[PDB]
Amino acid sequence: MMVISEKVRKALNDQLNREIYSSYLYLSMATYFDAEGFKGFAHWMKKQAQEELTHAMKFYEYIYERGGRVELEAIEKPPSNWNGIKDAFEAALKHEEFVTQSIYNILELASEEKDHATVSFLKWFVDEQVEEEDQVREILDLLEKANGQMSVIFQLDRYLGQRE
Amino acid sequence: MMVISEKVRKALNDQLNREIYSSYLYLSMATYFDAEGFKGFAHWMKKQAQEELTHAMKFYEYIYERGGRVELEAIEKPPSNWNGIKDAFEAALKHEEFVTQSIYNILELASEEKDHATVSFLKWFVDEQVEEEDQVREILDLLEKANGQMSVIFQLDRYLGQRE
Amino acid sequence: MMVISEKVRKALNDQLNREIYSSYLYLSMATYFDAEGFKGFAHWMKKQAQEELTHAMKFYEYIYERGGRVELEAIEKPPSNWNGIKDAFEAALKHEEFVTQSIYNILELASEEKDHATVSFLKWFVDEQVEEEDQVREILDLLEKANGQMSVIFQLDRYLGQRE
Amino acid sequence: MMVISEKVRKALNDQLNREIYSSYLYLSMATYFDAEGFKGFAHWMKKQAQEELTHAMKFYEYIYERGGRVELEAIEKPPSNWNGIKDAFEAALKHEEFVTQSIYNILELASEEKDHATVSFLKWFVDEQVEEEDQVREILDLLEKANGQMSVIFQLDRYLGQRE
Amino acid sequence: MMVISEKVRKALNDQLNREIYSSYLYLSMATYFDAEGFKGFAHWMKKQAQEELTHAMKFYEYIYERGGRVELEAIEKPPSNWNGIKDAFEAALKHEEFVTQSIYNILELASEEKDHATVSFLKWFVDEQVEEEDQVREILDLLEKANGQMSVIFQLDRYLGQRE
Amino acid sequence: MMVISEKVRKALNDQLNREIYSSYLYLSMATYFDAEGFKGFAHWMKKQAQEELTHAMKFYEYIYERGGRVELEAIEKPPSNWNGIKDAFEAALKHEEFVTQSIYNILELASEEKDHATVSFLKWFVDEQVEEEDQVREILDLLEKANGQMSVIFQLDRYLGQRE
Ligand SMILES: [Fe+3]
Ligand SMILES: [Fe+3]
Ligand SMILES: [Fe+3]
Ligand SMILES: [Fe+3]
Ligand SMILES: [Fe+3]
Ligand SMILES: [Fe+3]
Repeated sequence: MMVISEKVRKALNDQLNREIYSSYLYLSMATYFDAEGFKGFAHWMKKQAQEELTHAMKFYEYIYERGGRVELEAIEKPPSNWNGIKDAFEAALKHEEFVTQSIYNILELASEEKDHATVSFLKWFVDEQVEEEDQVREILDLLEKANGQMSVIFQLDRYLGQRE
Repeated sequence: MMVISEKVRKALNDQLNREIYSSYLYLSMATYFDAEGFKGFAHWMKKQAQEELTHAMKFYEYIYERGGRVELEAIEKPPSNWNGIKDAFEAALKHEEFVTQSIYNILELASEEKDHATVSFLKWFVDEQVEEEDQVREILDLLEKANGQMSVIFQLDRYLGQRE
Repeated sequence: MMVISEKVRKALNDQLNREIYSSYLYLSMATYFDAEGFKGFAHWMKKQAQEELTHAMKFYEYIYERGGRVELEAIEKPPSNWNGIKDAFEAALKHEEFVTQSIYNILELASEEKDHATVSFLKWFVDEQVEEEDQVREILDLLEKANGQMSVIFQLDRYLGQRE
Repeated sequence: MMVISEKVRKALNDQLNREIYSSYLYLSMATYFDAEGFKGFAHWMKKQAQEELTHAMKFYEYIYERGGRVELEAIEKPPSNWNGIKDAFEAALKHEEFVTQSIYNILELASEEKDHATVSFLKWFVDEQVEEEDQVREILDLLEKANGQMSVIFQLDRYLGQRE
Repeated sequence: MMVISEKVRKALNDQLNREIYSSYLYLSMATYFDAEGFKGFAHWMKKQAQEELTHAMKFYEYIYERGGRVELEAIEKPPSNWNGIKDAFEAALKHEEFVTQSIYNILELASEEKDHATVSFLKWFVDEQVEEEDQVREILDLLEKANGQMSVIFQLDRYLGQRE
Repeated sequence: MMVISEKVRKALNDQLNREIYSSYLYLSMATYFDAEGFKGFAHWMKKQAQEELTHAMKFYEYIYERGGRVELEAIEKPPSNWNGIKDAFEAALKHEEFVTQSIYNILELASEEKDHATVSFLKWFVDEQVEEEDQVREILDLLEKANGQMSVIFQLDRYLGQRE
């Protein structure tokens, strides 16, 4: 039997599908960067795409642990182009902030229903989001300082390309 | 410059998107097996999904290697209910044979264009598809013999759950 | 001096005595499985009883850490017979869900008094209960599928008898 | 089929229930010592409680080896306060002497019925009780010599707190 | 941009400054124990001072992770004398209990604002405060028993002198 | 009995308090660097803060060795903002030169009193100050040759961020 409410299960399943899209978005960002000749930034992006899939799978497994099931939905076509390296990371930041609020919304729902199990489950993602958001801010800081000097982009492309 | 034709690039890009769908389909099968309580079968499908992403990425990197660009498209909602275990693996077989034929179509397009580089590149996938098809046929034969007997199905689930 | 309220101390002390009873219940189930000749299912229950004792001792030590004292109460006689293996596990699931509600009630009490220390301490048990319920549900679902088939029950007894 | 008589089975099951009570009593002594701030003496009592459970389980397994079954009974509420350290260890000594006589009584019953298997089984307990009683008498001797001197009691608490 | 509200940033920054003062208060207790010839108690306080700096640095880094900034404020002159060993440790407990309440107030502010990230972040401190308080209470219990007997105070000085 | 003069004790205690302020000043410089997004310069400043505390503790311990006592004083609020990276390191150099003269004044005081123990003790700090001043001058040299070029400033930030 399912021990989560249908509302909570729906919220969790919706969030699973959002992490799938997050993954796919970051893959397309990789497509952009590769097309611009920045293999390091693209490498970063491929690595992030994989990280998002681990988030999806954490939701996946918790749904089953509470006796629900997952239903996968259509994935929307992401953007494939950005107006420059900074434009893409600003998009990444705004996406991650949106994911954080989505998670927050599930937390508040669960808390309202006195579903302490789901509330506790979500702590991990609250904490991870802090780091996801921070990593993109740091990159934007470094890009802001670089002011388009290939010299610096070459080392910072190199640097993000050493990820993992 | 791009040194594949736009027709070939499009064919390869379409197949990249097909492999992403394959990955998602196998994940959907995993959602089914997990809902039905077969974690071994679900495990096998999760590994298979991961494998399909590696195929997608081989297409990805070849496209850039020949000067082209990748454009990610919408992914269709996969089916989530099968009549039973054997029906889900039968659908997997059918899907792999469809992918094989998709690959054959690119290969024939490339040989027509004398794009020997792309022809040589696809050989890996022709060979890999033979193995992919064979693995599912083997499971199907076991499941035909089990003839719905739970005791045998349980053994198969445990064995497929050992997939590395 | 005691830094928890007497209301929260009593709630914690009550839960400690409930975890002792849990332990005893599982030992009782081991008596039943051993009477029926299922040494592997009995082993599992013995290990489960020991696990419940570690939960009791976690409450014990937290009560003292907040300046309170533990008072052990009488332990009720558990049932000692069930209507087969599946019935025993059904009872075990109902007991665990009852334990989860008991933890929830303490959590809600402590929250209402702003006893953040106790709220935080109780997170571990919320998370543990998710796993405990899930382990029983997994066993039940296997048993549902087995439909009393002795070959499947033998293999399950062997597997549960491996529990560390 | 049960090879022990119902009378010997009842005596063995009674004694298993008595050993469970012994465990619970020593845990209660630990609650007292922890309340008084003697964590070493409390640790000694927790280890003793664990030891008593091993005794219960030795009775358990022999009952099943002879084709009988265990029925767990309610556990009486133990005392939770003593007049001082000596008072608590004196209560432990008295309890152990009572357990020794309880085992003697089973031995005498088994011997009257010519149940040589059960007589032989009980030798381990006769021997173990010698050591159990001696251990408490040793501690009492040292407490008698300490005569309320805290330098000496600190050392004793520390030592008993190293019990493996 | 700063993710945290200015009210929450202020609260966290004020606490960082409180933890710096805690550090310095414990160094001051070391200066007292060193003046009294208790190098072990002084060692303990030097270790506790170092621990409080790790706390401050945890706030520090969280503030920057949320896009805020730290401002270091003047540090008040701590007391430099106590009326005896117990007196100093009683002052340490009162201080720690004040620190716990300060933390609780941040947590309640953050919860009111639905700043789930900061609420989550503070759990570590709620748990750590339980242990900080407990360790000083334990010391105070021992000192109470020692009751000014120098042979027992020597024992405790050597013990606390072994803090790593 | 104290075998340093009260004048020398007071000068040494003043200097211990000056080293504490040095520590705090470097932590404040770290707050600025972190606010400006230079985590490597911020790391170096944190490590510098820690080193200054080791200096304070060397004064601390010598004072106790000569039979004196340490009295901790209020610590002034440090500046938190500079006009750029070079401005901060110039302010660090100026501070260290001031600390050097502070040490020199104690040395001269101790010499006038024929306190050869204290003169000798202070030689360590004379030599260390030569090295602390050189450390900062080297960095200021590297910042001058960077000449505002971000490529180079990033190599220096990462490098100073390796400090152990
Ligand atoms: Fe994510
Ligand atoms: Fe494929
Ligand atoms: Fe439990
Ligand atoms: Fe015993
Ligand atoms: Fe602290
Ligand atoms: Fe210094």
